[PDB]
Amino acid sequence: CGETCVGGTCNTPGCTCSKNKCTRNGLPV
Repeated sequence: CGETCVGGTCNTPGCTCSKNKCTRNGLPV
């Protein structure tokens, strides 16, 4: 996803907030 979660939130659809990065089912894309 590449994006960052500004408080456990991610703009990228289906991207879960992770270590300063949004992940698609774990994939930090």
